[PDB]
Amino acid sequence: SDKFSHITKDITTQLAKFRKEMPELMTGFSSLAQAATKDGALDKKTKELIAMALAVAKQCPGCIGFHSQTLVKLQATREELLETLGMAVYMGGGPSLMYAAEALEAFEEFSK
Amino acid sequence: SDKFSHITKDITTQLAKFRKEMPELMTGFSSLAQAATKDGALDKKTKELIAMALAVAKQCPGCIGFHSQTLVKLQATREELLETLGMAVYMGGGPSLMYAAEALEAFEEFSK
Amino acid sequence: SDKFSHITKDITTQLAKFRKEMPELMTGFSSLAQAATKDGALDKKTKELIAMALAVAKQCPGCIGFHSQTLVKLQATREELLETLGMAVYMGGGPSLMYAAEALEAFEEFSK
Amino acid sequence: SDKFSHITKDITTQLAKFRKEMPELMTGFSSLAQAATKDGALDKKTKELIAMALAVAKQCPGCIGFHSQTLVKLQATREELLETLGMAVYMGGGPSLMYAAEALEAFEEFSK
Amino acid sequence: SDKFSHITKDITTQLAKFRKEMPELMTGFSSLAQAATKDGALDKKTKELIAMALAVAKQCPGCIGFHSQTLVKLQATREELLETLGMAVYMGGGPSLMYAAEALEAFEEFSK
Amino acid sequence: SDKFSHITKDITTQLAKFRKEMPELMTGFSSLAQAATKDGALDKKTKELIAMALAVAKQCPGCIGFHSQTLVKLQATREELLETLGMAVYMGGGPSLMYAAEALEAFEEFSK
Ligand code: NA
Ligand code: NA
Ligand code: NA
Ligand code: NA
Ligand code: NA
Ligand code: NA
Ligand code: NA
Ligand code: NA
Ligand code: NA
Repeated sequence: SDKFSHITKDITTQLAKFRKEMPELMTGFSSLAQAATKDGALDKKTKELIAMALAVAKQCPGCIGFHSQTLVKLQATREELLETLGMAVYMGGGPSLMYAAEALEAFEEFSK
Repeated sequence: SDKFSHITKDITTQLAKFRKEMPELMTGFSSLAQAATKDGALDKKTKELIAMALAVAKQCPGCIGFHSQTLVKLQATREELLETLGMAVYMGGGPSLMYAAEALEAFEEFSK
Repeated sequence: SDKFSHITKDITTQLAKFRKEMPELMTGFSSLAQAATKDGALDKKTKELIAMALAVAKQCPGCIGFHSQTLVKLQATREELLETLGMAVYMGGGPSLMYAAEALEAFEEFSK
Repeated sequence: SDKFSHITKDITTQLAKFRKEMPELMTGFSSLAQAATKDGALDKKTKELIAMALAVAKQCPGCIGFHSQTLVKLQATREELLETLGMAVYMGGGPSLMYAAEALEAFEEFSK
Repeated sequence: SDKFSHITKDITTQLAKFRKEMPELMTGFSSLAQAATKDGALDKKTKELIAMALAVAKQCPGCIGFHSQTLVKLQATREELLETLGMAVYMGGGPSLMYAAEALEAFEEFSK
Repeated sequence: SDKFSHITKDITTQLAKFRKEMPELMTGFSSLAQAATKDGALDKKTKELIAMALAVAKQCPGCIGFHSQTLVKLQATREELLETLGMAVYMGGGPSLMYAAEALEAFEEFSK
């Protein structure tokens, strides 16, 4: 019931080490991430929906964890999430359907 | 200068046979594709931006070709494309940058 | 000892939600899946062996779960499974060997 | 019309050097390949159909080229190929369809 | 606290079955692996750092497990590991950062 | 004989636009790339050998092109390249062999 909470927490504790021990690298990465996700022609929620689809296509539970968490914070609706997942399924078939299930689980977990 | 026109045309020629010879499979596929891309909580343009990011992440010149063509049809702006490519680069690093290049080329080609 | 039983059960509960909330999409997907796996020039067991190899190549525990379960139901032998896995290893190297191990574990789990 | 002939020939030219300069590696590889593809519980044609599905899932024109050539040698039927491509599409969605196109083209090319 | 110990142990028990039941295949694979990793122009530690980067790029917990274990045995430093991981992040973006976190966790686990 | 020269030049032409139109993103990216590839516990040549293995594993002709060019600049030996390709083949099987072919071709092209 706290599967993705644990995944994201555990990754975050390792990432704190990276930020201390590879500070130039992580500063560069942070700049990339912030530039990619900032408000622009596409708003932040829309970019995070794009991120969620990518997370599912890349079959990465950590990404699914963090971006579903962010989507809840950005107040994405369940319907907006499902429709993003549908795009991943169309462009990934069976395996993306499996990770779409995980993304729904993550989103529901972080939704309370 | 006709690079992605030729890529998409050549794929379409092969798929024309596949569609007729595997009609149950491909009516299944087309219905999945239509269901995924239809207007809903997300509009069609937004879903095609998601498709473009996925095409780049999948490193697939054919997908990039078809979805760039569709983005032009849906009148996505250059800036909307750029920002969705930005998300692919954040989630894919160096290799995604190589296919962001292809997406920009394809988009420009189909924009005339 | 019930690792893959739990994986598949958990995915199935999310998929029931998808079937209710994205019924056109899941109907389309179901049609695709049924057309792909139905008896033809290749029998159903052979297509599921193909699916198992793909599941291993795609490194997807959910797919490995469901298709190993189906292989047992279709009465695939252990030798037929291993030889399919061998093909994945030849075309995937080290990482596919890791997921081949998981596929054997799944198959043995569902075999009683 | 000689597309996959040239792709495979060009790869073979490069690999000819690699095989002589990394002979321990490549005798290791060839023995793995032979062991994987040998007749067993699954016959050779069936294993090459599995290889074709994997080649498509790996989105690799070179693999698609070589394995289509081998399928013709093993006298796989067009319908057997179509059904294995069907499985790749079910497990890969849109992007796999782009490489199913290439597999059909390659198979036709080597069929004369 | 013994996550990767369990992953590698469990894979190893299945691999013992493969070695008995597909002895030609596993002999071939073993030859490939030994030729790839043996001392040469690049020493063994350097090749294992290459393996670790590949394991992260391929998002394979099993590979991450075994190669981090080998790196400790080869007395790779923590700094050598982090810098390898940094290369994976540069060429993988967000998702490789997630698996880099897992690789650090694995390395620390096997380091005592 | 100018294959990878043209590939890299063509990508660079597209990216020249991308860099100016997404300057926050791409200054972020360049700083990440520089931070990742800088001399440290691993020297620059070693990191570029890691990058080459990753490029091959990602099956990306563009990456293979750019990183082969850089390897020549860093005066990597042919044998150092061969051994890093060996690692990619061990971790990728048949498909990686197809891109090892491309890496050898690119390296030879940029070596003159
Ligand atoms: Na640093
Ligand atoms: Na599936
Ligand atoms: Na790169
Ligand atoms: Na629907
Ligand atoms: Na491995
Ligand atoms: Na597509
Ligand atoms: Na054997
Ligand atoms: Na991410
Ligand atoms: Na192959």
